[PDB]
Order: sequence, then C-alpha cells, then structure tokens
Amino acid sequence: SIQAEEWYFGKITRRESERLLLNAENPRGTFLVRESETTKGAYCLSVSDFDNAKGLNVKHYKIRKLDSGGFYITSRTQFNSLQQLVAYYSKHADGLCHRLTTVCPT
Ligand SMILES: CCc1ccc(NC(=O)P(=O)(O)O)cc1
Repeated sequence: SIQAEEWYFGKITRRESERLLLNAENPRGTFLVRESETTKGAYCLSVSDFDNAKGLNVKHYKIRKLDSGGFYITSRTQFNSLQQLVAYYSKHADGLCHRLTTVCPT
C-alpha cells in the first residue's frame, strides 16, 4: 500500500508539489510521489535540485505501472514495487536530477 508511505502525497497538484519542494531548507533530492494530474495510472516523482545556474528548482518524472506488475521511470529498469523503486533511486541518480535523499516536509 503506497498510500501508507510517508513520501506518498497522493492527490496533490504539480504546483502544490513545487510549492512544497521549493523551500530553501530543502537539500538536493528532497522528494515526494503523487498522482499524475493527467496521465492516468501513472504517478509523478517530484524532486528538488539545486545549482548555481538555476538555484533551487523542481523536476517531475513519470512512474509507469504495468498491470503486468512492474513499476518504472525507464522500461529498461523495472521494480516489483514502488517502494523498491524509491529505494533504488535513493542510491542511484542514473538519469534523475539527483538521487532521492529526504522526504519532503509538509
Ligand atoms: C496537456 C498535455 C499534458 C500532458 C501531461 C501533463 N502531466 C501533468 O501535468 P503532471 O506533471 O501532474 O503529470 C500535463 C499536460
């Protein structure tokens, strides 16, 4: 049950995710998972990033879920659960702006 996860913000808008993530106290990789506003059955992994060029900013990645079971951002790298996906991306940046580090405070 992803709804039991503390990083699962459920039905919140993209703008709301950005308001929460754009807090100066948030280090790179602060994140949350929410429902996509318009992509049915897909979730959105919203992540904070920071650099001298752009300063504090937010990226959104789409998490696809197959009825076949797996969860993924890229079909080449799938997981048996959303929790396993979050755990993988907390260790690897791969194509993301930063590895997942801290659950976004409300
Ligand atoms: C109109 C085309 C359209 C396609 C996808 C999105 N996705 C969302 O905004 P999300 O970032 O909550 O997933 C928005 C517009």
